[PDB]
Amino acid sequence: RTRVLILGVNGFIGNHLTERLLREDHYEVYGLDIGSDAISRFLNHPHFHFVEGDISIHSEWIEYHVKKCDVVLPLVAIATPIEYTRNPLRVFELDFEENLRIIRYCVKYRKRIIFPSTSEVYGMCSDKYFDEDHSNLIVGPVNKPRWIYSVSKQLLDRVIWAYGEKEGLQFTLFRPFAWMGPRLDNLNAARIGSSRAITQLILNLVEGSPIKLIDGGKQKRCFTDIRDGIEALYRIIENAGNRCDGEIINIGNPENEASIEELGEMLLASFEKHPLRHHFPPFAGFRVVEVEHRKPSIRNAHRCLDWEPKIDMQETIDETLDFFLRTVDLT
Repeated sequence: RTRVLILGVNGFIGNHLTERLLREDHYEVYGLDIGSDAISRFLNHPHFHFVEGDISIHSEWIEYHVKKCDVVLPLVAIATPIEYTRNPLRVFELDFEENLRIIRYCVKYRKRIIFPSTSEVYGMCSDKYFDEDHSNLIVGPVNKPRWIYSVSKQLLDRVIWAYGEKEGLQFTLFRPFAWMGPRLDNLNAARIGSSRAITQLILNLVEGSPIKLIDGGKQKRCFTDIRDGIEALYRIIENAGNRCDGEIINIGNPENEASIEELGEMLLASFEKHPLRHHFPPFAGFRVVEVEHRKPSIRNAHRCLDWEPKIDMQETIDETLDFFLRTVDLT
């Protein structure tokens, strides 16, 4: 059966993908991370194997598991916007340099790599819907250091493309658009997964801090239920008819567009109607402080995966906030 190597498994994507792969009885999951508290349920599973590892510290030990497995998913990256400008060099060394090693491990041993690109790769693209194959990528001048993350992830996509064009590297690049659901990542976790903006809103509700609406909270974002997201990711792993080879696939729900303002009001509404609301501080209000599109084209997901998002916003909003409130440490 197929050996799947998940680097950075102790988190949002690693938990949901491991559960999906383990449901089918033809996958061997090798989850690599420095901890396992977020995937404690799978350690006893006969087809899950935890690997102690850190892609910054380990080289030989990561190379061995790339050769040992069949498909690799490198999910380790600092994907939190405040860190792009605060620690730009650490963001660059981890997200780019360390992952380039794993990429090159995959071409060396002729393994298939399913690499998480970012939706920030489109930047300030003028298209209403972001096309993986046609949309232009627009960023600001280099004196605006916010873009160091978007430009770094883009160069990694191009280097993967070059290895596929020139060294026969089998790859699929997927770009998640605001994934949310049970088991969100930590706000400062160096694991690619849950939409950092929406978990910050829920943290505002849980902690009793106001919801900061940067310049109005009008910039809109298209969020996706992890049930819909992990389903498309699982089908990329399946690679039916090899239709995903060399492809770039957005994985988002373009019918779930909402501004940061509308997100807060939506989460707040579900917040008040929740049975556990009394355990949390009163709502602190919306504060105005000092990229606006981010709608994905999902034709590539239609073509390569026969995938269409099915869950409705209200279901996704209620379930993400519900799971959060019951698993919050009150003591």
